[PDB]
Amino acid sequence: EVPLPQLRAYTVDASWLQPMAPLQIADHTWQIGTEDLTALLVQTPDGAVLLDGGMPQMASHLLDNMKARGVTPRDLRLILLSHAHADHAGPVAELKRRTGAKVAANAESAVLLARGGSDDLHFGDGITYPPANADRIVMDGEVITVGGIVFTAHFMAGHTPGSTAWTWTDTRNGKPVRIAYADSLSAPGYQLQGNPRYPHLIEDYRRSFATVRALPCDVLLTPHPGASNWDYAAGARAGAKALTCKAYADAAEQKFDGQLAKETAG
Amino acid sequence: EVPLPQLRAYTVDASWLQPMAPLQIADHTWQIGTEDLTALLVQTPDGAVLLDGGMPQMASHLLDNMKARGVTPRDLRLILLSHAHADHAGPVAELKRRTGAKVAANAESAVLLARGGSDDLHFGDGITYPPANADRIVMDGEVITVGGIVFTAHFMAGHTPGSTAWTWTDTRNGKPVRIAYADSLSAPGYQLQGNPRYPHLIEDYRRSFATVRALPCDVLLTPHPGASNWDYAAGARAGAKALTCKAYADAAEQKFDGQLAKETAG
Amino acid sequence: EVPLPQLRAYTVDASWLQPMAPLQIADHTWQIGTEDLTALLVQTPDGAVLLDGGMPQMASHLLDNMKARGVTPRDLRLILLSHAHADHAGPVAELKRRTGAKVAANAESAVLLARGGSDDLHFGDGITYPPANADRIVMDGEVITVGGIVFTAHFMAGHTPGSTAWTWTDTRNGKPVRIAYADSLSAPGYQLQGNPRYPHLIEDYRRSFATVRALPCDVLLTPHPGASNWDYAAGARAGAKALTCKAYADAAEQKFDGQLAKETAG
Amino acid sequence: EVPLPQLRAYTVDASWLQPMAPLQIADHTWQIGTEDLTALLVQTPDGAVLLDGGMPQMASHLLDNMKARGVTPRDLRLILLSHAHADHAGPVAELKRRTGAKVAANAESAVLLARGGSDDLHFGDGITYPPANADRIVMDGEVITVGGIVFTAHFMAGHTPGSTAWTWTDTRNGKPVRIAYADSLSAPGYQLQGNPRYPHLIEDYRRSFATVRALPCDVLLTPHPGASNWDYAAGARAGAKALTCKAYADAAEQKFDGQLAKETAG
Ligand SMILES: CO[C@@](NC(=O)CSCC#N)(C(=O)O)[C@@H]1N=C(C(=O)O)[C@@H](CSc2nnnn2C)CS1
Ligand SMILES: CO[C@@](NC(=O)CSCC#N)(C(=O)O)[C@@H]1N=C(C(=O)O)[C@@H](CSc2nnnn2C)CS1
Ligand SMILES: CO[C@@](NC(=O)CSCC#N)(C(=O)O)[C@@H]1N=C(C(=O)O)[C@@H](CSc2nnnn2C)CS1
Ligand SMILES: CO[C@@](NC(=O)CSCC#N)(C(=O)O)[C@@H]1N=C(C(=O)O)[C@@H](CSc2nnnn2C)CS1
Ligand SMILES: [Zn+2]
Ligand SMILES: [Zn+2]
Ligand SMILES: [Zn+2]
Ligand SMILES: [Zn+2]
Ligand SMILES: [Zn+2]
Ligand SMILES: [Zn+2]
Ligand SMILES: [Zn+2]
Ligand SMILES: [Zn+2]
Repeated sequence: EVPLPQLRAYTVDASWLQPMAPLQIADHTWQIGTEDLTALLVQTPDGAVLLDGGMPQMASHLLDNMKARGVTPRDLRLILLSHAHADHAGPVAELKRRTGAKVAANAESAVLLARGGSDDLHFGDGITYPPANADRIVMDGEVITVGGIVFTAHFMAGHTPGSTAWTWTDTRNGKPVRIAYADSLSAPGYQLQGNPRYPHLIEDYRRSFATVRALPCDVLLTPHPGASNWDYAAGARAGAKALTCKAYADAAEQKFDGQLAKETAG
Repeated sequence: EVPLPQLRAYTVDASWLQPMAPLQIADHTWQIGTEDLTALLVQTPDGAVLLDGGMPQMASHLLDNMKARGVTPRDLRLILLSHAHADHAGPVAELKRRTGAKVAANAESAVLLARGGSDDLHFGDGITYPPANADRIVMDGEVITVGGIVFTAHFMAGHTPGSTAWTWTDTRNGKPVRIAYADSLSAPGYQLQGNPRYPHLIEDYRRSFATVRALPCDVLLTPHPGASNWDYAAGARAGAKALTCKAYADAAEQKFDGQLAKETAG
Repeated sequence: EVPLPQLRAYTVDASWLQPMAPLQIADHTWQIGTEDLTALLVQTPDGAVLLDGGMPQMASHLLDNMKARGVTPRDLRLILLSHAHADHAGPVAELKRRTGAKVAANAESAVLLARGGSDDLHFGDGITYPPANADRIVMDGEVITVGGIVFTAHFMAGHTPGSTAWTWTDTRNGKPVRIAYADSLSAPGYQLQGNPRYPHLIEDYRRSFATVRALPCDVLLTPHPGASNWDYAAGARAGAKALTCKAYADAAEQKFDGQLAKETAG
Repeated sequence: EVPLPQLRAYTVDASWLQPMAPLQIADHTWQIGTEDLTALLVQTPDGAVLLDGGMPQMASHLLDNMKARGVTPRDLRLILLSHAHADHAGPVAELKRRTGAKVAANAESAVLLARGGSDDLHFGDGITYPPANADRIVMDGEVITVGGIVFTAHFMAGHTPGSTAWTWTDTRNGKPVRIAYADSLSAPGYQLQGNPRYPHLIEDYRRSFATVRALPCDVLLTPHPGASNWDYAAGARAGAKALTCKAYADAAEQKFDGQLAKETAG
């Protein structure tokens, strides 16, 4: 008669998978992912930090761009994550196997990473990826220092329970630049009200808008560059139109309020 | 010359290890631990729930008291935890091996349980116990239902990041009784201010006092019975002097404020 | 220019995904999977055992067939595995979430199951599935007893390092029937000689042929029924043409020797 | 009346905990543990390898001896283990937190390490230590290369299921030296015959004696130095009386046969 359906692969827009050469953000900070997925390399005298890796199939491209920057596999020391979905943490397990890198994450992100994104609060098993273990668990406001660059975790639960903004200070043209890598604030197809798997979802999103609003934020970057109006294909103008953290938070909250109203009507 | 020190066992007051027979709290709820450590058995037509197990060496005693109540190993379905320290989650791994029980916990408690209490934010490796895996991760406010008894999680971070109050409604003399099993609110020898492993420790404790204050709470129980003025050795009067949740929260906050002042002076 | 390739789903022949009603093998043993993937239910007075679950998307079908047999989710006590590939262990994580079941497996199978089949010795990350944790680790020759049916593990490394045959005695028409659920002995596209990830692959396969040859084996079943000449769609004749364990082992060894010769020539 | 017993710490002979300065074994290989527990440092131009760490409380001493050798925490790349008992893998979790090191182990050792030595086949929970995760799973005969030194795994199951000998070639006075770090072959207080948790224990020990007998073995070292007649406190003569691998295997087999006979009589 009728067989069960075949497994469906997690397929994405081509631009999410379009390799790009490294794009400099500040003196030690580079976008080394694809056109439409952020993966940030921070290079220090004492090794390199990667914030996000994009999709699972991006591991070799990331290692190629690291080599182009002078970062060998042994030199990658630390992987940080915005959140542990397949399109941002996808290649972490493979990167750990192929480099010296260790993962630092909060408890929520660590348990989602360790089950490869399975049993997602909203997506079920529809978006899984190879599982990986965290080497260090971080708390809200905790700092990690690599080669003198100080990364601070700012929890901003909502998109996932473990969603995190990472902030650090780099330099540009001599001057300090406070960089904020703020996580997604979207709720794509989520049940927002009365969700039994996430009862305080709305309150957490509201607190997260306030957290993002208040980040030290000379330059905002986001896991999906379009969310902060970056255009990685635009070269010297890639960041010209970027939002402030305040504008990103306001836009996300306005969208969220509309979704709440639509959910009530639906 | 001088050898490194021997490992030091986690030793406790004798009363913490003094077995007691089951003590009834409500129609389906029993204290089945020791004189000075709580372990709550909730018996339903569809299996039993255990909230905490005490110290690691209490597993066989717990199974004996379950058998006395008519609960076989296959009948124990669910283990819930206040927090994942050795004196409350100690026997969980062994209980999982010897019973049908699965563990539900929040992400913070799950990651501490999975490392057996090692790398504790405050105690280091001084209080370790056999590690166990959680089978279900719960979110704040999430409910779990067993045989018609509904358990609600209320996160109250502080004593550990994953500290949780569990509430449920049982009956007594016909009438509903709202039971609150509130976690510890102590901070024993903790560095409270400017703690790099727990930067928002103080704000979390303050929020947790407010959470405990507001619990549905006809009867308060705590992992250390003395914290809520229970005397499990006092028979029919065991709960006569028990605090309200409001009084427990107020007392813990007053103690906390004194500790803050002492830390500033020290 | 050219984006990285999209993730490719693990797609299989339709017959592997074709639901079937329960097919009785012996008094307490039933095939409850699909036409072309084995999933064995063994029903005892003290709960049920599942050996394999097939593909990830088979969980609900398995639970439906269990209900048809009188097995509720709380009644499923134990999941055993032939090997931890996606087409045999696929739905284990979901089954653990939805039932009382605990998993027993050897160390090799447990570590592959815990990474969801990622970093496979031969397939890489091409065939991943939701990860699950084992509750009990078994050694070679160890027995597990459920409701009086005794399951014995016989390690038969090769197809995976953790490949296992499970044997038990059921009854039929009054008489004992020694059932052997022998794992796959295939090496599909494997590098057999000088494989750096599996240096003793050939010796392990040779020992495994001998193990299978010697199993107590009135009735042979295999994870892919065609490997032992079962036809689950053939009703009362489903097992009529089934191989002996000796014939299955001999056929697998002859195929293996041919593959070795082809590899040398290639 | 009578409380349950206090937890008992894993206490050991003082010499096991007696720090020693680094003792050179070959051009790049050093004993950096204690008088009576081996911990081998292998220094390469591309980072350092540690084989075993001894007891849990030895982590800081090991890091001190590494610094004395010119090995900083970032320079430690790889930890290998003989077997995952507390007196040999004790400090691995802490070393991973404090260094760049990743752990490679076989599946059996990895699952025992991940439960901190709890639920030991023979010792139960009597000898637990902080759990750690393996970063790479190795198969029998697999090689790992660091800075041009090639380490080969030789499984020798018995003392634990995952017991491993590691062999590598260093140099001395110009000439190659084949070093064999063979695991324990003891069975202290073990039930050898008919052990339900280890049914093939005897056959595995017999095979392991043969494996050890056949190792490439110009210099034998063992986790307990006394087992191979090393005296780490004897300076230039520390290794003068060391056994061959053949003599170590023969002595262990003779002791094993005596224990079997005593078990039959007991
Ligand atoms: C798991 O990944 C996501 N789901 C999918 O891929 C397919 S299912 C939902 C849909 N539809 C998710 O988490 O929902 C992506 N990640 C999001 C994020 O915010 O991280 C959103 C990005 S919206 C955006 N903002 N700027 N550009 N784009 C494209 C949705 S897409
Ligand atoms: C890991 O266990 C604890 N530490 C120790 O055992 C020894 S070290 C700290 C000291 N000293 C811990 O967590 O600090 C205990 N658990 C506490 C709790 O609140 O859970 C406190 C209970 S104070 C109390 N209230 N009523 N009765 N008692 C005795 C301290 S004792
Ligand atoms: C991960 O799953 C397997 N690979 C794939 O699905 C696609 S890639 C290899 C190819 N091609 C695998 O392990 O190789 C399957 N499982 C096998 C087994 O023996 O378990 C073999 C079964 S051959 C057979 N014997 N009777 N019927 N069939 C169909 C191959 S198919
Ligand atoms: C977990 O650790 C062991 N047990 C204990 O510590 C206390 S209980 C058993 C007793 N008694 C174990 O595994 O049994 C040690 N490790 C052994 C090994 O072979 O690894 C043996 C070493 S005998 C030796 N050979 N040369 N010197 N020594 C002292 C026994 S001692
Ligand atoms: Zn996402
Ligand atoms: Zn996304
Ligand atoms: Zn505590
Ligand atoms: Zn306590
Ligand atoms: Zn397979
Ligand atoms: Zn298969
Ligand atoms: Zn040992
Ligand atoms: Zn030892």
